[PDB]
Amino acid sequence: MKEFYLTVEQIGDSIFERYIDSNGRERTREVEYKPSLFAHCPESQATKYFDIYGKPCTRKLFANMRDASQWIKRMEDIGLEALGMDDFKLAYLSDTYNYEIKYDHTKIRVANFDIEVTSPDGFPEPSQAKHPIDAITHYDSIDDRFYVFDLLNSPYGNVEEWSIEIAAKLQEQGGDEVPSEIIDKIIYMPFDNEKELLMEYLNFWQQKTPVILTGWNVESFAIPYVYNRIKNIFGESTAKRLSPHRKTRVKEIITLFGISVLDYIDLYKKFSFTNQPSYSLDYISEFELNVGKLKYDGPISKLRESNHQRYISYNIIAVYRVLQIDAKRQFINLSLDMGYYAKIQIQSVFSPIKTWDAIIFNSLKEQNKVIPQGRSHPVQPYPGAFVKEPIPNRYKYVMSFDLTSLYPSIIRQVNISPETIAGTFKVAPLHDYINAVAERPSDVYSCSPNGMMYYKDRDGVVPTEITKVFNQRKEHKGYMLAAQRNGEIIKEALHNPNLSVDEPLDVDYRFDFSDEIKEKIKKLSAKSLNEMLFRAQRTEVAGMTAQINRKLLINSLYGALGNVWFRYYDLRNATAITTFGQMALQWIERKVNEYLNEVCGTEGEAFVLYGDTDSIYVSADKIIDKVGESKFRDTNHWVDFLDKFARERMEPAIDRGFREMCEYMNNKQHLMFMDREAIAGPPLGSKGIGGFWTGKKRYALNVWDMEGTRYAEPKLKIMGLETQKSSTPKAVQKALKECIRRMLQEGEESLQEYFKEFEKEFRQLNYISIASVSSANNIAKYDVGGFPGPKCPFHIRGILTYNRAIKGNIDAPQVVEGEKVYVLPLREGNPFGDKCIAWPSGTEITDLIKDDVLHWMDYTVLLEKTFIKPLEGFTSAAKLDYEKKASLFDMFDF
DNA sequence: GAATGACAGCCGCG
DNA sequence: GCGGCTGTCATTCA
Repeated sequence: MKEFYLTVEQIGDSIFERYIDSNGRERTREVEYKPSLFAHCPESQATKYFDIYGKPCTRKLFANMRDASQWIKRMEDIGLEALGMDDFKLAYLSDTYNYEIKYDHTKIRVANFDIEVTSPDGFPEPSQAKHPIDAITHYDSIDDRFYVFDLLNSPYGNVEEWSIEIAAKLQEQGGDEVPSEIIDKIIYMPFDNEKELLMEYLNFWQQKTPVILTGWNVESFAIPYVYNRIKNIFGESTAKRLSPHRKTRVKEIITLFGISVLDYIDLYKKFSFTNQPSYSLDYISEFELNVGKLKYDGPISKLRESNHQRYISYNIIAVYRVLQIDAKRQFINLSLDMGYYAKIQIQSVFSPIKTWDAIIFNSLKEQNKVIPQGRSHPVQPYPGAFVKEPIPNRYKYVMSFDLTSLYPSIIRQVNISPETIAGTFKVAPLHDYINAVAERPSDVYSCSPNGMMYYKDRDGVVPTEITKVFNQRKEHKGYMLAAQRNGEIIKEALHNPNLSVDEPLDVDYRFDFSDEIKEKIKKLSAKSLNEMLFRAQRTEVAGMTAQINRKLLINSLYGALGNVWFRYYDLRNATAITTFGQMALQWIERKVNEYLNEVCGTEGEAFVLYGDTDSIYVSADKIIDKVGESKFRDTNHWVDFLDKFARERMEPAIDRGFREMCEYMNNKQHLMFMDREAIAGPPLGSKGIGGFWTGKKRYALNVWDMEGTRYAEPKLKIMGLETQKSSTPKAVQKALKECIRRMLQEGEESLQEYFKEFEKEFRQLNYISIASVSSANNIAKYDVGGFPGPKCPFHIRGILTYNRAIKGNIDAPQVVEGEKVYVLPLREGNPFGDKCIAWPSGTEITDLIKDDVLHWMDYTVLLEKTFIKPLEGFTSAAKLDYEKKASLFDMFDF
């Protein structure tokens, strides 16, 4: 196999690398890497090297990396650009591995681990690591085993060994229900004391040092803990054995040289794009697997004594959940994939600046071009996306259209790049350009409304670099589109397979099956066809990953581009992009309004009701009324109608218009393409209103079709309203949705009935479902002797009413800083001395105050403030009454 | 970023 | 008091 790297570090004048060699065994080597950098030279000096601007550069090969850095400092001290890749690990990686790297994930040691630390006095700070580590479950992907380290004796308890038979049993039998698919993979190791345990762990770690270290929150707790604990008990010298190169750096995040840490909690917050209200392994675990972490009774701090059997099983299942999630989401793989693509240390996968730099670097390197020295830049804010102010109201029929990959496309269309800047032009006001009344900026260069002018005669580095990715995206998606076709020509080729013992043919499922190997296949045994589709899958699976990676770079490029720490950052350019986009969305709004006014005979009617960055929402009321609502059989009939109107009437007008704008700004290439996204309206023959907007980023639509796919039942698309906020009490968060559903699909009368009913039934709801949820920060900065200080928030003042109601109690759950807290208003004259009273979330109020809380809680204020207030918000905008007998005059200002 | 809403707290008011 | 506002927090949505 072709060698590939595992980790790379720069220690002094040496590069330390862990890699898989020719035979496939893990190795480490120290290399006195000699980097090259470049300085500008005169035209005379012949040379193959040039900077992105064409100017000639001379290669300077150094004796070692320190001289390289030293030189970069003198160049700065003089005032002359020091060109070249300053991050030598990157250069070293680009040098040692210049060829697409094909990696064997079965040879990379990927470790997931979690520890347990019985602490009776509050969360155990990793920096103190003041308590014993009573358990460690460390799963190793290479051995595919769960190595468990159980501490038997601790200042907090001596316990029996953990039982595996018991762990295997069911809940009802007293077992811990550890899945049978890992039950034989566990390796238990109990110890007499923490020292014997840590030293054995430290040893195990040396015999199986991780390459990829993951787990839930390992970078913020597990690692810093184990590190500090070992450091405090044995020497710091010993705690360093945790690094294969014996080196560590304390940022409290311990960085271990020679290891890549992809905290799974961060890999989730990155590549899942599913903003969740909580990031606890339990919450996220239920979400992805419909099963959470093991359940136990009492407080964790007392679980090791009370039930050490469940304690150890809990630690094993915790590590196992993460593995399951990743078995689904595949993020570690995605990370490996992307890291080797750009030739960077896997952890850099988290950095777009770092990722793109390395990609553009290796590309320009292949052309003997040298990259610019990254200059320092003031962080200066510039304009961003355009968002229209919607007229608050109900909207019966709406169709939205989305510009595809807007920002990367604008980069390509205008050809925006640092080295393709060609000048500027007098900038007229942005509206003038939106209406084509401003003077054509230039008929020589490709322009942008902010005043920049780019060359059209050359391919900018950024544009070229982003286009390859777009192409590769298309390419791979192409491959795995065939892995599909070829999927059926093998899936049904097994429903009626002859009985001829043979072997699976040799075809490239990336490319559609030919006839020579299309029917020659639908006549093989059964032992082959079932393998025929094993290759069809693996292939397809491969496609998805590359295609997903490509999509992630494309969408992150602008991120890097707008960042002042990016090598190609340029305020002028960052602004060319966003302003251009700003013009695009409004110009096309102008066209859509014009086209629809003509094909409707109306005059100056505002069809586009809303736009946000790359989206426009068009009202279709008129288009529907042209055909007369009555002439439609069912709901599905008009949904079909609008779909066609869009595809054969609107989209062509759109392209035609965008096509005009391209010529107007003299752009290198027309890449502004729109897609019809949603189609919403109320159920035909119903009193439903279909949709409404209360303001920017705040709306709800009853959608029937999204990008072509027709739903069985309409799906509510709600953006920004309280139903989407986690601070809203469960019961309310679901009644508000029911209110919106009744409004869009059923109408005012339906809504009013639910409302009345909900009020009538509010007090019968469980006090936790109707409690607000909030996170407490600066909980101390606002209290003075247990009381609310100056500018003290509502949830925080609340916490202090809880504190001054349980002060002097250790069996009562404490409100820590950061974590979420339920909040509730109390009637005046309550024993707690204040308006609100919070307490930790996910828990029930301590029974020592509970009965009085359930008593004094101000249902009225609660209802009004969390339910009625926000609904009134929705109903006002939708011109609806959630209560019969309401006055029309209320909607007027004085 | 471009934006929104819950709340605190300081006006200006016979 | 309370509309008008300004600043602090808490949470979403491109």
